[PDB]
Amino acid sequence: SSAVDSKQNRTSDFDANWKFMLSDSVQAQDPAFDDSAWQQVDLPHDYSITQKYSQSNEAESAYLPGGTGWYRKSFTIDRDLAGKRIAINFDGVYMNATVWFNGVKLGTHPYGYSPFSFDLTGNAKFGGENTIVVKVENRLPSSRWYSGSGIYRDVTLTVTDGVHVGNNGVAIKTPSLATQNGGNVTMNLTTKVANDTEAAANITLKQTVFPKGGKTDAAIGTVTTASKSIAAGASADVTSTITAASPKLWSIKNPNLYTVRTEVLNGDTVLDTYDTEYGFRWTGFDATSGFSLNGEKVKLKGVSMHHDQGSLGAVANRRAIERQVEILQKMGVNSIRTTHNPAAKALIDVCNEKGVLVVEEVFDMWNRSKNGNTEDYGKWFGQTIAGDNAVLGGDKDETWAKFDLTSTINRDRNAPSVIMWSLGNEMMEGISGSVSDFPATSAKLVAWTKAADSTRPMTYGDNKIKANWNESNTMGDNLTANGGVVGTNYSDGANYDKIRTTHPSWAIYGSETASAINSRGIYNRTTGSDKQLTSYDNSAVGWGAVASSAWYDVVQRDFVAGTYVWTGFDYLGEPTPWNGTGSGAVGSWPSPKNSYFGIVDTAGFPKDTYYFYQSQWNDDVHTLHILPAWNENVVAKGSGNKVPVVVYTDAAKVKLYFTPKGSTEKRLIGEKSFTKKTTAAGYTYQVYEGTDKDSTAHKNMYLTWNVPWAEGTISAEAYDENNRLIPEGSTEGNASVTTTGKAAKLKADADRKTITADGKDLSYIEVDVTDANGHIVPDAANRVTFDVKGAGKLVGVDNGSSPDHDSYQADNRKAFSGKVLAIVQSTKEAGEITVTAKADGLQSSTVKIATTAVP
Amino acid sequence: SAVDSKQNRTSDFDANWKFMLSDSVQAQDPAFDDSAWQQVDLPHDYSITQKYSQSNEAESAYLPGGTGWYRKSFTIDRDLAGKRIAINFDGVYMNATVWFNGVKLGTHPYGYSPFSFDLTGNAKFGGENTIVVKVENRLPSSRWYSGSGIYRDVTLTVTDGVHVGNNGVAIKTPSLATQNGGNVTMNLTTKVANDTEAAANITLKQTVFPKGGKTDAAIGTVTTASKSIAAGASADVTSTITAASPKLWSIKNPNLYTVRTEVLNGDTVLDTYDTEYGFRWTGFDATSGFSLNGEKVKLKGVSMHHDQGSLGAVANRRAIERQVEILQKMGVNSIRTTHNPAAKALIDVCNEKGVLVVEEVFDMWNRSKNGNTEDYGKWFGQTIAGDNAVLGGDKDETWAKFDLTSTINRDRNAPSVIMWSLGNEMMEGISGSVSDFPATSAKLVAWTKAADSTRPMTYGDNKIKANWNESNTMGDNLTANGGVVGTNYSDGANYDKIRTTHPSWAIYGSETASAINSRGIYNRTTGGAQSSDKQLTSYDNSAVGWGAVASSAWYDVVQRDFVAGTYVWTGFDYLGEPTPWNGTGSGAVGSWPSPKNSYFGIVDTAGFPKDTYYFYQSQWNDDVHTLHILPAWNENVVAKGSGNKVPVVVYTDAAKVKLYFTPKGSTEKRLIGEKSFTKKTTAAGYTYQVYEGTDKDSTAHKNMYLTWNVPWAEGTISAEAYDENNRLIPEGSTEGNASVTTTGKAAKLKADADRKTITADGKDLSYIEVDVTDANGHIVPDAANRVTFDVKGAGKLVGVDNGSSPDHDSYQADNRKAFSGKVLAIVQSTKEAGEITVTAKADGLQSSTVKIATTAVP
Ligand SMILES: [Mg+2]
Ligand SMILES: [Mg+2]
Ligand SMILES: [Mg+2]
Ligand SMILES: [Mg+2]
Ligand code: NA
Ligand code: NI
Repeated sequence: SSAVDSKQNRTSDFDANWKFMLSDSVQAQDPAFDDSAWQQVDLPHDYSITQKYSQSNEAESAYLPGGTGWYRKSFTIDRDLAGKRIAINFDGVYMNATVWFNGVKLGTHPYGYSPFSFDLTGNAKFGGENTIVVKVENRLPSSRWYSGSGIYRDVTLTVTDGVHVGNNGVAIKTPSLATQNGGNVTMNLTTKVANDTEAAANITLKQTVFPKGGKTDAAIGTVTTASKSIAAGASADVTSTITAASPKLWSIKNPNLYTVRTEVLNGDTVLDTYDTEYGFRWTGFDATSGFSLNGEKVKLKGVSMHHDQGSLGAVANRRAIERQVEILQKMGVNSIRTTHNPAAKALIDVCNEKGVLVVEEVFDMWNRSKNGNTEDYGKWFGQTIAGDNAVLGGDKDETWAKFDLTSTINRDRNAPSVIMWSLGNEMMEGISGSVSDFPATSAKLVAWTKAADSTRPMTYGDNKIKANWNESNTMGDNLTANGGVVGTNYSDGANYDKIRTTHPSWAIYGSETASAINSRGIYNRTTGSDKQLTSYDNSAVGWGAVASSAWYDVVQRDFVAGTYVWTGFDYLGEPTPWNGTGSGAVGSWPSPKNSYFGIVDTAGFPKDTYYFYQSQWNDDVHTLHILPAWNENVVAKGSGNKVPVVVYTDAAKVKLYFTPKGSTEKRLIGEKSFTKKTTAAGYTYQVYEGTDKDSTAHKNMYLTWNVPWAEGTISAEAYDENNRLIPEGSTEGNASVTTTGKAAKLKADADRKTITADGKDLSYIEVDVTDANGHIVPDAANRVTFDVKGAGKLVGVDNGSSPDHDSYQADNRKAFSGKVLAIVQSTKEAGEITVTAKADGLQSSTVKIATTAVP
Repeated sequence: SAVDSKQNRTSDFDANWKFMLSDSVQAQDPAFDDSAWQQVDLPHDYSITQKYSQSNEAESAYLPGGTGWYRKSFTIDRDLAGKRIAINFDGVYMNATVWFNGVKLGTHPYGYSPFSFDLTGNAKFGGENTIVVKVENRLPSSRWYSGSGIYRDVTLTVTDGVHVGNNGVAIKTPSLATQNGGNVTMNLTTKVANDTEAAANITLKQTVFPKGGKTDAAIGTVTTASKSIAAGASADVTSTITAASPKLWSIKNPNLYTVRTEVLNGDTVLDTYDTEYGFRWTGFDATSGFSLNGEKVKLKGVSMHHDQGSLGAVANRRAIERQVEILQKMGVNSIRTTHNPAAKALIDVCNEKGVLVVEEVFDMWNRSKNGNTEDYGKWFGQTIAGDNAVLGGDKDETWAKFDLTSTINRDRNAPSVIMWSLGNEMMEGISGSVSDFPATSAKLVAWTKAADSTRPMTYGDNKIKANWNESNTMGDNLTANGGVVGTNYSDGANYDKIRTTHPSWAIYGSETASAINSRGIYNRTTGGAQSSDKQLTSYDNSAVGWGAVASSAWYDVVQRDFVAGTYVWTGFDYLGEPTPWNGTGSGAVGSWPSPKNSYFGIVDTAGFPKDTYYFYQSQWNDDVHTLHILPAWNENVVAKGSGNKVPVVVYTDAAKVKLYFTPKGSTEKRLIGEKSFTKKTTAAGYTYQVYEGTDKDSTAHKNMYLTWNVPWAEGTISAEAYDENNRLIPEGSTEGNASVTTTGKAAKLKADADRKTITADGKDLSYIEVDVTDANGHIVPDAANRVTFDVKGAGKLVGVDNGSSPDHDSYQADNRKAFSGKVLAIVQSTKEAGEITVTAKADGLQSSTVKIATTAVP
């Protein structure tokens, strides 16, 4: 805003027109402070991503500095809001925020990932100039991965009448849904109503359930409560029951959403209108056969995902986040674990609308700091909250851990995508001292979660289960006794079996799996020189497993509910095997600064293993993908100059061919068929059982041929169980690879060629480097320069390469393995964006993006 | 890429080239590494793919030129061995240098005339050969968009050592007018060369037969007496064919003949050479004008620049042929190739289509124009170097004579070509005295009369109307030599004085009108105010200060038997010269993006006609009827004068028009008005119509059409046409919009391909017009929706266009805004037969899909 007045929506965007300064000496909380030389910024904003890399920082957190940042916004509150209540909401600030309003200190908030709020009412100047100030102190080292710094999530203002529904004030339960499904469904609601006026109110609620977007004419249930007197200055929980007439279920394939609207009446008139989003669905976890959704067995085909958005840094841009989910859905992913901290609300929103199941994790460490990170949340978890700290969002009577956990649950309690609360990750890993206190701390978190929300199972991800620690056994039983689910980090097949034998009562899953480490487009070796790693699936960390192995072990076992592979997307920091937990660079500078863990790189460009997962997980598409790229200077030659050719596919049978350079005739190289296996619960998977099968069982989840090198084309044909061809139009992946010429042309394409002109929406522009005939040159690293004209601007450039230290805010970047990305953002005026990609000696490429005015 | 006998005597050499843009590289060596260079098929324009820049000139569309290198490596078989080889260029713009296998063959300045190089002397038989062309379009070189590079076809000629010379056959029929119907005498002259090491005893067997074309249907043959021609020498062999009753080449029946020359040495045939011909004669009388084959004909002509719109300067045969087809439908029967030799392809189409061509060779002479220090003005008078082995025309004087005779040599037998034009406004936009021009003029005239005697020479002079002494002197020299004087931009009053003070001259409007209009713009009826949307009215009330509106320039010509005809500037819009936002130096005009193609065109660059097209159709095409109404009838596009009355204009050739109105929501039409034309007849017997009612316009020429002032209201304005006997003229025999209706909002695209089956040769095109219409199919008059094209199958997208001048969007993109409801995609076939699928899409609108068949070469 620049001015706040009636009638903005009850909750309105407050992202625009802030001023920013990086200084650990300035004191700028006074409204009369001169900030004329400060940067003007729109939020969300990350001030680590704009600073330089430095060897004096830590590899763990991408060698980037944190620091003390100040944010100021001056805005008018019109006289017409005089008797209204005003609050400011932060979906996240990393970290150690301090908030002032018109010179008065309101309070503080340590945790960089939980949402919080401040009432502004008591200090507001109605009919005047106002100044809100936020001091942020990301004092390093505070993180095991790249955190970023600043107000990296959206900010809103909430304006209401004196009588109003409390912050996150509606809870909905449907405890008999499974039985009532298709008929009248009982909704039990509880609504906190606050009377912040100087007279008693006679309150009735009018609550309505209707399809999202969506008018009240199409409601499927309503209720009006009996009159309840709420005294001046008091609040009350108001229980109500809605009978919902045959609601449509929220499922992965059809994620139906409803709006649940609460109108607060006092006397005869409506004073407040509160909406919350809801979906009808139920889940189950069973010790013997795993997970179910709405009464149907479902395998949790999941990824772990850190919060950052690549070249954008920590900024929680809704489209950036929506794009990640889309790319993951294409892989066959149906679930995300928010490692290791609450997600942005934007992710929750996207998963509600797209039909993705979320395991929302709240904490990494508990009351013991990890990896030498003396300023991490470990230092805060068990501290108390000062009585004059006015911060709002959760329970304030015990510790920060209770506040941040209940604050997170309060925000997302009605979101259908969220299926479990995860309370910790590897709590006893990388810390110092006794772990004798960890069972009691766990039981305490479990009790708080149960009392906050009875509708979902709680969990955690624990890596000492495989080591059989007593503390872990005790903690596991405690989860179970409270209807929770036990997540084991990095167990193999044999350990899954041991847990199941040793603990028959536990419902279990793979809460962190694989940790395969690969670069994109790397073929001149097949096993784990140039600060890159093979793209073949034969490279994992010592405690981890390659992708085929971690899946093979899960797919055979109905009692292992699912897997959350580490990770879906590469993220900034933890550049294992070049990681470092203290100060200083690893290997020669520039050192790898982002992860190798991801199936998809930071730019959103899939690595080869993407198509293995797709062949395993996506039953809505077929897959046929060949590696390696077929250029002499990128392949690996084994015995007899034979190259390992790998095919990932969900087909029943594959024929492999070769075409010589300059020929139009292909000859047959090989032919292989899979075997269908079926588990007791009815899950099916495919394995190769021919007599030339690999000696390692899991590698038979895919196909390998040893092919002599020669210039030309390797191509594949796919057949179903009835020996009918599976045509190219129905199949994803590279069904052929060919020897390319030298780089000659750029080829750009935008993912969405029409976007919203709201100063927020993004268009992602992939640029390929190709030869004269359009084949992507596999090792091309040509420097590409973007020229953006019209109603938008370049906000990022990326190539996903870990050792690339070039600025993400530059207008140019080297391609890596033939690809480079540019990200363009709209303005607040409708128009058109023209983007030209250029490289020396190559043909240029132009895309055209239209931007449309907000309805 | 290899040349094997018996591939045709002349074969298409367009495929498999390599190109790089660089003024630094030196790539004339066969060893030079091509591997990173772009791969291109000719013809090719490398200006059109570059970006617009305010650093360039408005005149030439704000596009750059630069240095382009072309490389082709190929193998010469032993299947040949000992034969003569030559490479032929129809055009390279400009300043070309040629190496072969490393040896510099020579250079050629002019970007518009054809040329050749013998490759025999430096060839590698049985081995590998590398031809290299360097192109240097140093800007500023042109008053309009030229393009750069090898923008016309390239061929190889492979012959025996004893062979007909290049363009080696000249045909004359001096007594055709008398002999017509009977035996017609053909006087031939053939250059025969003996590039062997021994003498040869030669006879010629020449045969004339109908095009396509067996010799069993010949109408004349001759065998010459044995001539001895020595080794290393050539001899002009005259001969005579007696043609038995040849069918004439005329506009309605353009009969074409193949004249085949066999060269015999001893018993056998050593070389066989063909040239296209047509039997026809013309006259220019100072009193009654022009005639073809004894019959008076009025030259209804347009000026046409070389480029093909979104394709740039590329002389694609189908793009060329489509232009002519569109002009023919307008009733045009003659084209002036302004201001430079045409592509041979354009001479081929007119030969076949029955269009009269005036082939102009030069713009400026030996004085450069418009600050264009690198135009042909600096080369015109230069001499040709002794070691410059470039072939085509005479080399003993200047480039002026070389390019002039090279053009005459290529097309001396073309039946379509009626005149040679030797310049255009030679004294305009130059510095210094003009004292020297009457001499330069007389020299060019002498060069032409000596080169080809069968055609009159001419030029286009804009200083006659200003009565310059030098123009009088030059016109007299024209006349003395059997010439015809073309005057640029004379009106009725000035045509008459010319006729009075110079009674011996035969004259015509060499350049006329220069009306300036956008396609589909109606919210103002004049260019009387200064525009603000970078467009101009579609009403014919807009022309440059030296020019005239279309009805006025035609009114003046039709009334005067002594003005043989007109060549309207222009038939089609072209890139560059974007008057009245033109600029002759560097920098942009008005706010950027600045207008970058012309407004002069009757038809826009995409081939969509402007409204005035149907005015000309009503004046010119006697094979169709015309009934056309403007404006479009939406409230936000019309212009309201007094009383909220909109000027409605009807262009028609009918005798009588009834004008109606139908209120929105009704099916009942009411009569608004009714008007009838009067027929007029000149001394020579030409007829035209003018309105002489009591409510006629006070300006006479505006009465060649009909106007009504009509109050605005939602609904449909429609028209009925009647002949002189009061019998209705049905819609099925009439062209134009005979109704206009208030549309709804844009709802759907309607796509259509002009040809639904094209040739799979990698050259042929299908033109896909897309209209933005409402739910009921009416074109929304101001629709500017961005349309995106998905091309799949045996073809590819090569251009997109909307004809809008200030639109700078790349012509190579797969999308473009429509302009005034219309947009077009050009698609090209591949060399494999198949099916092309093209889907047009736009946000919020229904899509439209067409399928194009492509069929193999037989
Ligand atoms: Mg992202
Ligand atoms: Mg599948
Ligand atoms: Mg100039
Ligand atoms: Mg007619
Ligand atoms: Na992998
Ligand atoms: Ni550390």
